[PDB]
Amino acid sequence: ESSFVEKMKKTGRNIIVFYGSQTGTAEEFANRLSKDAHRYGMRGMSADPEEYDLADLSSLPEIDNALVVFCMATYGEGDPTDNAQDFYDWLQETDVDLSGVKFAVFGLGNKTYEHFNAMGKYVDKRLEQLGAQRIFELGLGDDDGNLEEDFITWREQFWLAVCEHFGVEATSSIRQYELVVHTDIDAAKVYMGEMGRLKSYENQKPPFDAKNPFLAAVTTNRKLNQGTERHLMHLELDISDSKIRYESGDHVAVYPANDSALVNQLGKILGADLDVVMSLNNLDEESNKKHPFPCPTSYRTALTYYLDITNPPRTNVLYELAQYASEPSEQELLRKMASSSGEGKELYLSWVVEARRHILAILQDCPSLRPPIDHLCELLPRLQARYYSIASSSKVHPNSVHICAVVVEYETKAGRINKGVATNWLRAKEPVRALVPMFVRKSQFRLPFKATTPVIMVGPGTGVAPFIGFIQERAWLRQQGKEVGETLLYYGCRRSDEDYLYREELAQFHRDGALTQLNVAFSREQSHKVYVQHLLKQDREHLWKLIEGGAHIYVCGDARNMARDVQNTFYDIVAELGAMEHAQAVDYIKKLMTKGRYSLDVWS
Ligand SMILES: Cc1cc2nc3c(=O)[nH]c(=O)nc-3n(C[C@H](O)[C@H](O)[C@H](O)COP(=O)(O)OP(=O)(O)OC[C@H]3O[C@@H](n4cnc5c(N)ncnc54)[C@H](O)[C@@H]3O)c2cc1C
Ligand SMILES: Cc1cc2nc3c(=O)[nH]c(=O)nc-3n(C[C@H](O)[C@H](O)[C@H](O)COP(=O)(O)O)c2cc1C
Ligand SMILES: [Ca+2]
Repeated sequence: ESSFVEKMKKTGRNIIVFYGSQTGTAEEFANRLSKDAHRYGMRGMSADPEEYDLADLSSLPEIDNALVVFCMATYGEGDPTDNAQDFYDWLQETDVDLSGVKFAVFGLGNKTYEHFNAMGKYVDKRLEQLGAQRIFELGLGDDDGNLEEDFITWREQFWLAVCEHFGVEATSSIRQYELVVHTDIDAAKVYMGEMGRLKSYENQKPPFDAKNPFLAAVTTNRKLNQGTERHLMHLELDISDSKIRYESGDHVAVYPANDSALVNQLGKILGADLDVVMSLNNLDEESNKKHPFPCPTSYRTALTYYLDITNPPRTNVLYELAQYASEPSEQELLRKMASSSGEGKELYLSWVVEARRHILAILQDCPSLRPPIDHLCELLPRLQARYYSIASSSKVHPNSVHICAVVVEYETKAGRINKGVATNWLRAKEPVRALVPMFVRKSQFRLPFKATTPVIMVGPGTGVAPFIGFIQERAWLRQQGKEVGETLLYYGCRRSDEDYLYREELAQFHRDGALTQLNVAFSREQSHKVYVQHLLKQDREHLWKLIEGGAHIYVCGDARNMARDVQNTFYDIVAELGAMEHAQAVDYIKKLMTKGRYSLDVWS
């Protein structure tokens, strides 16, 4: 059915929760809200807007007590997720009267970005402009703090508002899927970790994307730093014959595999035979989501390629697990963590989040907790792809995508050693054949259209990644006999003799004349910190001349602190030498952003 309204009528639902999601968080929130409906005598369904036509919103009044909720994540430059693009485009062009429509919006965002929760804000603003009635205030989830707590707090107030407005009242853990063990299946009919189509990893056919990743051979995987302290690496993935295209500035996404050792420990503590092949089937026969991940598959495969077993669990997982803890003290600890406040919340933020306890850690520190592996597989979120800023230029390496990454490994307050999923998996890839499932995601981060336009690149640490590609390209341009403007790199590391990435490559680019200036800040070679913004300030005169002349600024790397400090430094450069007020310099820099002359590729 094309009309979600007709689907709702046919399936007896009065609440529909649409999700704008890229890495599954919004989808999970939408599913959790949909399931909540039953507690109020209502019935809901979650839905991917891309599968429908939101113009059908005007028909919602045909369903009694109809309510629509939107859980929307914001991405690149305050834009909608890919699956919410058509909806976004519709909202911009429509002027339909939505009188009679009742809605609520929960936005997923992160305050370290320039356009915080821009999508949620827009949807909430537009629906009101069109005439719809807001049932509860816009939720502003912030992943820079604790998105989960923002969500359960909003969710609680939301349902209270629903009860008050619709005159309904609140009324044991309900499985969404049922287990079927495939004891006699053909080995060839079993998923072994591929995404989407069965055997798609073995039988590789284009086009390659998120649902059909291209298995690229690792031609190179080399250590970039010295100490055994940290591990920074440079990988080169062969994309020959994939027809995949990219440009410096784009991101490469990879689908990792969890640590075999961690999976084995989970299997043992759960007393489950991980080699058992099974299928989890949706009890709702009318849902397009037939299984929680590719099935049939073994528990080992699911825990290795399909499920997230490392991220500290969200509160609904802990609440559902509580029923399987036989020790009273333990069961109470788990149940309490779903509280939106009080000791339950403090314990969740401290025992789970701050201590970075993953599922095995939780099962180990609550030994009486012994959940059935199949239910656990239904509760855990899907293992997501990780993004890396491509460190190569397609003008120089059209058949290879390079990655510059730092391995994640640290000790927790709970006395454990946590290892980042994608980085440790990538580190273990032996150069030619080791294959990496990947795809390219286009970005707006790009070199200037005119080669003569100067570029100011700021990227300390792994933030230097896209700029290695930028420099390669600018060098290539000069070799093509083209006039290229100044190319400046502001880089930084802790110590020149420990973590100075691409030291020799950058030095050669500078000797060649391709890299006009190589400005490096060594943060730990003095008592006080020396950062890239310190170097930018010292170079204020030249930078202002370039900015005034039309130069493009690029900032890549840490979003929580570096990006903000650097932006503040540029505000000062403009205010001081542009002879304008600080507030005018702020407007100036933000305007450069709208013109594509101040670009960001930051992350946490
Ligand atoms: C658009 C974009 C581009 C990116 N480009 C790059 C790039 O070019 N290079 C690169 O290296 N990375 C890049 N990243 C980060 C990259 O996608 C991964 O998040 C990173 O490699 C870690 O993944 P992982 O699977 O190894 O770690 P995960 O298993 O996902 O674990 C990461 C989490 O571990 C925790 N953590 C890490 N250190 C500590 C500590 N000391 N204490 C407590 N908790 C800690 C944090 O909660 C962190 O979020 C990018 C991210 C985005 C969104
Ligand atoms: C490439 C990228 C860009 C993002 N851009 C923004 C942004 O502009 N504004 C914002 O508030 N949050 C931004 N975020 C944060 C997400 O909106 C937040 O992590 C959300 O929880 C993701 O939901 P999802 O898992 O459903 O896709 C960005 C995240 C990524 C990975
Ligand atoms: Ca200099």
